[PDB]
Amino acid sequence: HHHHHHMSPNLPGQTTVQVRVPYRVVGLVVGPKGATIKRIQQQTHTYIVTPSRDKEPVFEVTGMPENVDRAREEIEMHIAMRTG
RNA sequence: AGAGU
Ligand code: NI
Repeated sequence: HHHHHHMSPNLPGQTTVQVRVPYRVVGLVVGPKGATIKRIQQQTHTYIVTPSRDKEPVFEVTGMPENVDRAREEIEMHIAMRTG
């Protein structure tokens, strides 16, 4: 069995934080062709991994702690703006 | 309203 990813150690000073969302809004956070979550990464200077379709709906957000926190808030605000 | 070789 093969795949096309691997697990990498963070650079020193960079943390990875698990951002859980409701199951029904994973696709909403990603957006079409990733447009929403690519924008959040670009705006917050973070690296984000979308959960697998068959796993818990937890994004992993990697970067400086202050940037990761901003990305977390961007994800939560995007959800809230669309779901109230 | 699911992007990544
Ligand atoms: Ni392959």
